[PDB]
Amino acid sequence: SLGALPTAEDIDAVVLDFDGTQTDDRVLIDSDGREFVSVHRGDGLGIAALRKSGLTMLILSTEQNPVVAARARKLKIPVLHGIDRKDLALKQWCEEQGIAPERVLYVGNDVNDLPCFALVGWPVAVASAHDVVRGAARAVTTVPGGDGAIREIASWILGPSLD
Amino acid sequence: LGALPTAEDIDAVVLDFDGTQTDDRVLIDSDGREFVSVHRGDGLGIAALRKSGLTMLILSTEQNPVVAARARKLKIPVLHGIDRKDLALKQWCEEQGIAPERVLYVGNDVNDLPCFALVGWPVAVASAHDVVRGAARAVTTVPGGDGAIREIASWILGPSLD
Amino acid sequence: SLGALPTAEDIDAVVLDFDGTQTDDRVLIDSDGREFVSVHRGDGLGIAALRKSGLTMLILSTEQNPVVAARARKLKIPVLHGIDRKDLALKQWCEEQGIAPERVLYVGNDVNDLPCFALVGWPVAVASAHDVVRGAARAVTTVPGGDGAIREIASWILGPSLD
Amino acid sequence: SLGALPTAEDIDAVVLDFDGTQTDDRVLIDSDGREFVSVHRGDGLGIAALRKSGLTMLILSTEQNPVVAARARKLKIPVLHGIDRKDLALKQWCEEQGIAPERVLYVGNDVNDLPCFALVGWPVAVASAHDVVRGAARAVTTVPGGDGAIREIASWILGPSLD
Amino acid sequence: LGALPTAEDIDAVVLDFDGTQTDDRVLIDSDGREFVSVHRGDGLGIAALRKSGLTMLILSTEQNPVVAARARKLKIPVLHGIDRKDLALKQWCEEQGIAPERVLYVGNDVNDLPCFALVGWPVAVASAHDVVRGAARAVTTVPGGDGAIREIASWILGPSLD
Amino acid sequence: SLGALPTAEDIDAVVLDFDGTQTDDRVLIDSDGREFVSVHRGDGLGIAALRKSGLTMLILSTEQNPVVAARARKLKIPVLHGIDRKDLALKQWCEEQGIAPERVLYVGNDVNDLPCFALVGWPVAVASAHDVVRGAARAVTTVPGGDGAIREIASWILGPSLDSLDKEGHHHHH
Amino acid sequence: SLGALPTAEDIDAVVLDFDGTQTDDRVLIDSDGREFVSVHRGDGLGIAALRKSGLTMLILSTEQNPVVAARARKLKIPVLHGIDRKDLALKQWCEEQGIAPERVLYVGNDVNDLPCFALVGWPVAVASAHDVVRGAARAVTTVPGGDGAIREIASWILGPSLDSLDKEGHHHHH
Amino acid sequence: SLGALPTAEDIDAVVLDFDGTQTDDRVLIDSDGREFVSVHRGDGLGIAALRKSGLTMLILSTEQNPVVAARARKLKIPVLHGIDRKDLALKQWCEEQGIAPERVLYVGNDVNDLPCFALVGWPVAVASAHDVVRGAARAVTTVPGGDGAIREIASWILGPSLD
Ligand SMILES: [Ca+2]
Ligand SMILES: [Ca+2]
Ligand SMILES: [Ca+2]
Ligand SMILES: [Ca+2]
Ligand SMILES: [Ca+2]
Ligand SMILES: [Ca+2]
Ligand SMILES: [Ca+2]
Ligand SMILES: [Ca+2]
Ligand SMILES: [Ca+2]
Ligand SMILES: [Ca+2]
Ligand SMILES: [Ca+2]
Ligand SMILES: [Ca+2]
Ligand SMILES: [Cl-]
Ligand SMILES: [Cl-]
Ligand SMILES: [Cl-]
Ligand SMILES: [Cl-]
Ligand SMILES: [Cl-]
Ligand SMILES: [Cl-]
Ligand SMILES: [Cl-]
Ligand SMILES: [Cl-]
Repeated sequence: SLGALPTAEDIDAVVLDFDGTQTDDRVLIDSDGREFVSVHRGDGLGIAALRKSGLTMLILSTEQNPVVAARARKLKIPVLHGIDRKDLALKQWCEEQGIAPERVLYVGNDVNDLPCFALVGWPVAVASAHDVVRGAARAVTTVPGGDGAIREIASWILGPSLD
Repeated sequence: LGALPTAEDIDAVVLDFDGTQTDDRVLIDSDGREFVSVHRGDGLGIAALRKSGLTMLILSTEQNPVVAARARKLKIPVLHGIDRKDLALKQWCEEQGIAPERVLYVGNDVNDLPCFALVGWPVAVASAHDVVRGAARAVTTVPGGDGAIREIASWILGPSLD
Repeated sequence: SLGALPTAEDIDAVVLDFDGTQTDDRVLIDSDGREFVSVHRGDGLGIAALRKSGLTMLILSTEQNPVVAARARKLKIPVLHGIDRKDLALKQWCEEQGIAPERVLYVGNDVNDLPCFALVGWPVAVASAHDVVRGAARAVTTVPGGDGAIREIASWILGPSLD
Repeated sequence: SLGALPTAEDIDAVVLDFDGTQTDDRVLIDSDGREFVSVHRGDGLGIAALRKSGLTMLILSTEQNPVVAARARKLKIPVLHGIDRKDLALKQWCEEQGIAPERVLYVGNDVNDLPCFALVGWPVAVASAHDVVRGAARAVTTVPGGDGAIREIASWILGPSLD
Repeated sequence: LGALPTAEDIDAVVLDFDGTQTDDRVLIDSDGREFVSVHRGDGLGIAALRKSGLTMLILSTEQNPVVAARARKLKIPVLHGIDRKDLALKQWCEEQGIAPERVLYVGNDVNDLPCFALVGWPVAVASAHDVVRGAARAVTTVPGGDGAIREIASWILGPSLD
Repeated sequence: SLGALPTAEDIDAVVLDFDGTQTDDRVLIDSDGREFVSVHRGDGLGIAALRKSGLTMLILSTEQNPVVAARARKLKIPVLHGIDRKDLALKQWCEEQGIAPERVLYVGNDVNDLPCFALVGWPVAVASAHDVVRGAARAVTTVPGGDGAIREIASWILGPSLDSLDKEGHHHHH
Repeated sequence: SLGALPTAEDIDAVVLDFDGTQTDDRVLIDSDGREFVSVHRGDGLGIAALRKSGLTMLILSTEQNPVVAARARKLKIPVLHGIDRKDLALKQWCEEQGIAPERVLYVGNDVNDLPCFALVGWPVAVASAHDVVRGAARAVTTVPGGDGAIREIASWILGPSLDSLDKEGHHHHH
Repeated sequence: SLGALPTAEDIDAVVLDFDGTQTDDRVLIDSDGREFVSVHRGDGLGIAALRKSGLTMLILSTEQNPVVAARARKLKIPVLHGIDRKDLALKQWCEEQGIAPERVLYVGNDVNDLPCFALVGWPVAVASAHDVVRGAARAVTTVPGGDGAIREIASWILGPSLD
């Protein structure tokens, strides 16, 4: 029915934007160009649970800085980053695995996520997403990016105990 | 996909009342008389949208004592005390010669979802029930009662409403 | 399970404080002392869903408050107001309904609710409750009094669909 | 100096919008269409101080609004309401007072104030004003409409002591 | 120095009205009839303080149409429509046999400063004028109209008001 | 007295969870995977005040991340971390210290704290705790984790001056 | 049209202040005096979108702190910083680029931006700007510095999709 | 008069607490014990102006970590830190210079500032100060610690332009 949240039976894969989706879009920088971002332990918990349930996972980012890959390492899920066209990378990634895009949940926050949203069955915007992104999503989290939005999504799929 | 509605996309604006033009609160006295708060910014936006030639309607399930008074002030028709808003909307569209695809409908709660399904441009206020926020084609940044309709008016008519 | 939210299986009755619980604790007054309060349509929906589900309902208020009686009539649930002691009135009411207090959910916000909290199995504080009351509760809403706290509780019992 | 706040030396008149400027833009309504609005005691104090200081005062509102006239009486300042065009009424009012529009401070919040802003030397937006209005102003309050924005402006003119 | 007032420090609690027990807003109708919002938590706190035996008073400069009605509900005396609150307070202290040093006075604005000077325990609400916040001996964390008196009651009587 | 806040007479020990309790549950990470967390100076002052009052202190954590020990070092309080089962570690520690679990205050924020909550007399949830944890607690702070929740608890136990000053406002030695 | 927001037709250049405009005006400092600042990825996307649209870009700053250049490097836009007089540097730069100051958008937050504001056609204050700066501006963002104020400005100029997608929602190449 | 803010003629010295007064009381830490804090550029501006006006300045802290001294170096003002008793250090500091404590402005936020407050003529609390500290101050800033509270204080002493 219209507006229904995704369930475990609806999806085979979870693809996550990084900055602004797993973070609050802020980046700490030094004079050398080193970057730091804040991630949320609740998201860690949610991602670990989704991973353990057998879902195919990906972090997808246009950002070249290795900080995204450092987070991906901690979470033990694949990362594709420094990609010019997010949507083309996503299309190719689905086709390499024979995954139906209709059974992909993709989480984003800004306008460079919109072409990905159009490709997949379950586009999800974090609460802090920009206007047109919030609208284009099939579901919207109540928790903002960097505050545990991915844990909230994990609870939709796996239930409140994250079983 | 990443597009707010524009004046070229729509011929009608249909508005829920409680929780969309209000914050979903009702002030009550000892007799059970009811009062609600509306927003003057919404009034300004509604007047600009009406002046631009858009066909407008307020649609509500409440025997709302006050919605007819508000409609009268805004100089737009009202249909209220209806258990099937979607059928009322469909009937109104037919009577007005307006295609549902060209209707912007603004709501906040689960009883708006059947209306959302019928129209081209379902819009949720920021304070909408979680499922309604997702179901909408666009979502306002300001909540019901705080000028959500005023914000929609600027999407359609520009920041100066001109 | 420690901290578990109540479900339909756990409760036979829902008893509600009024000011601060179904309202933000404010009262509009005129020169003659006439009182007006703000209630929430979402609470109205949640209360109707709980009533429709067959739960025995009650509003309890210490002072004779004609505004509470007006609200109760609208909600189609009984009210006991103008009573010496909320907790004793509640105890008598349970004994008469044949209802185990262990299966009563009572919602409150301030220290005058503590004797009721001690009597029932499922004391619930609204988010805006005072410190000691938040602690004394078995569950605490995320939504404050007058903002839809009762609708939240209704969602615990009946699901986010309210059925 | 670019961006300087107005002082007593700069202005001969203070003209005030009502809804959204002296209020939070909300209107309480009943079934008969009777209207009620909330005004701020701090604004009352600020307005009395400006009036006492000898400044020529006026409230301007497009619609015939009996509530605005009640407020104006309390404040002991005149009101022009039920007028075709705010800006033309203002222009005529200035011409009659003998006051240079360059030395008029006008406070507003929405796009219907822009013609007035264009006419006067000191257009002032309340903090809660809409984007284009905040920009169009010569000064912007930090306090929103209905929260004491007029008292803030009175403090610019007379000091935080209001004298 | 770093001490909130306790029951042993005071014999009286004197309360300003607008902006202290209210958010300083007034609702008006077309006739100029005035309505204000008070707080039930404040009511509970005031009742506990009164029950503990503290001598209490509301003091206001407003011909406030509604302050006498509120005082009547709270079962405490009121003095209002007074241009010199400080002299009213001094007179009341003399009549009550209460030493000003043992009075907790709660206010929010510059017209409270002369009262602040007379008493041992001047308290500003969080939303007080900037100078009044500094002038006070203690400052509440909650603003006027939001339960500032309820918060003071817990300083004097403990979190459970017992 | 239902809902009463803990006082100095009620407790002999204060045991603290770390992430989400002394922090906002976020981690700052750099290009190379180094982790940083934000703690609060108010918490630090509260913890030192509790320690000076003679309460037995402890930070308890599940994870290997050495940042917790670094915080514990600065605070001069012991750590029990990298632990398989948190609650068992706590039960054993209580036994070994000769402290009755009924007189232990434990502060936490997440569902993995619930077994510790069940063990102790005074479970306390930070304002930002998971919904079920706020309910399960005997007391709930108003201030969230990383924002001075432990400083708030310290004021429940020691009063508004953290026992640094007496009534008349003079410096407390001891 | 009084108060109108800038559009693509109004401007040929976008010049940005740094601290307080692309940041929240705070600096993170460590035990050894190293300085860090927080910038915003939304601003980064907005800036790149403006640059791709053919607007001449520039970051202008008074201070020697090299962090600004590091940001400018990542954004692929020139820096003019460590400058004695900001406004003179800007007037000269406009002249040298063949850009009329009336078609320059300058974003700032503090009183030292007022002379630049006077120079240009489209001075813009971030929401968090000093009170006099908010007044002096021709437009004021709703979002504060460091929170995506430049991303907001980018949406004024390019629309809600930042010109990455057309009406019908297809990818814009050019 | 009661509650009056300090002026330039009232004071000869400004002594500043660090954590929570020039910061928001947060500290970023690594596994090695390195600390980072966030300071505000507005405070930098205000402190530079107070320094240039000829006031004797000090940053005073019980914190042993060198981060406080790094900030003091950037601001070019003396620091005394790692001090056991803040109040005793302050008393000694005043006496070494023959400064009257009545003409000292001291800014703080927490209970370890109270004995310093009692020593000086002009104790000032930042807006975010703890309850008893806000009360004990002679003046309270409107801006919280780490948000430009010292700039606000500088404006009291030197005027809005910080001349
Ligand atoms: Ca992103
Ligand atoms: Ca509705
Ligand atoms: Ca949608
Ligand atoms: Ca209540
Ligand atoms: Ca509990
Ligand atoms: Ca207006
Ligand atoms: Ca301007
Ligand atoms: Ca008052
Ligand atoms: Ca004081
Ligand atoms: Ca934790
Ligand atoms: Ca700057
Ligand atoms: Ca400090
Ligand atoms: Cl994690
Ligand atoms: Cl209206
Ligand atoms: Cl209802
Ligand atoms: Cl008034
Ligand atoms: Cl009451
Ligand atoms: Cl610390
Ligand atoms: Cl970026
Ligand atoms: Cl600085």
